[PDB]
Amino acid sequence: ESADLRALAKHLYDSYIKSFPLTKAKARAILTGKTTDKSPFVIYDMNSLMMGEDKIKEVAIRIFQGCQFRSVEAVQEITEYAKSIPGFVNLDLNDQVTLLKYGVHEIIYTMLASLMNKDGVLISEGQGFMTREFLKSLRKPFGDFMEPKFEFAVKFNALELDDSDLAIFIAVIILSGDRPGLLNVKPIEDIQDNLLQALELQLKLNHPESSQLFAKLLQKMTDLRQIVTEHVQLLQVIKKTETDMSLHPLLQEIYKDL
Ligand SMILES: CCO[C@@H](Cc1ccc(OCCc2ccc(OS(C)(=O)=O)cc2)cc1)C(=O)O
Repeated sequence: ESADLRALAKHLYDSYIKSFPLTKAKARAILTGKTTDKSPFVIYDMNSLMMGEDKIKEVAIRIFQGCQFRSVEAVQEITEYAKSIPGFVNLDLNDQVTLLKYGVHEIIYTMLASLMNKDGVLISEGQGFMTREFLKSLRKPFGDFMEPKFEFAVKFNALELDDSDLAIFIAVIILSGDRPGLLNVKPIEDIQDNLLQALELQLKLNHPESSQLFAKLLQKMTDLRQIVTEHVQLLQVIKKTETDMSLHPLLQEIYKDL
C-alpha cells in the first residue's frame, strides 16, 4: 500500500526536521543571499578568519579542529535521528552500534553537500561561509582534504533533492546490512527494503520529471564510500606528522577498523 509508505515518509521527514538544526532548506536560503534576514560573514583569507572569530562565535590546524568538532556534533544528531527509524532500536545493540559506525560518515558527507555551493561551505550554523579556495590553500596536508567533498557536493546537488527526500535516503544508508560484523542481517534488510520502497515512491511523487532519480541517487552511494576511505588515509598522514595532536576519541573509535 502506497499509503503506509507515505505515512513512513512523513514520519521520517518530521523526525529529520527535529534532529538536524540546519536543514538544506534553511541552508540554501542563506546561500542565495538575496534573503537578507541574516547574511553570513565570509572567510576567504587570514584576516577574514581573524575577523571571523570577531563576529562568529596555525590556521590550518584550527580548521582541522573545527571540522572534528562539527563532526562529533553531527554524529550525535545522526544518532538521534537513527533512533527514530522504525525497528532500529529493536535490533541487537551490537548491530545498532555497527550500522552507526559505518553509516555516520557517509551521511555526514551527504548532508554536507546541503551547505555547499561550487565556491564554499556554510560553517557555524550558517552564520559563516568559508570559500573553497581558502580551504584549498591551507598548508601542505590540510590543504586538500576538502576538495573531494566539494566535487561530490557539486554533482550530488545537481540531483536537486530536498530535505524530505534526504531524510529517507539517509535512513536507507543507516540500515545497510552489508556492513562488516553484523550479527543479524535479515532484520536489517527487511527494514531497509521497506525504506527503499518509501524512497522510491517519494522520489517518484516529489520529482515526476526526474527520470530514474531513484537509480541515480543509489549510485551516489558508491561515491560516499570512496570519500570516506580517501579521507581516512589523509587522516593517517596527519596523525603521524603531528604527534602533539590527536583525533577526537569518538572519531577515533569510529575509525578503529573500517
Ligand atoms: C578533519 C575532520 O573531518 C571529519 C569529517 C568532516 C569534514 C568536514 C566537515 O565540514 C567542513 C566545513 C567546515 C570547515 C571548518 C570548520 O571549522 S571552523 C573552526 O572554521 O568552524 C567546520 C566545518 C565536517 C566533518 C572526520 O574525519 O570525522
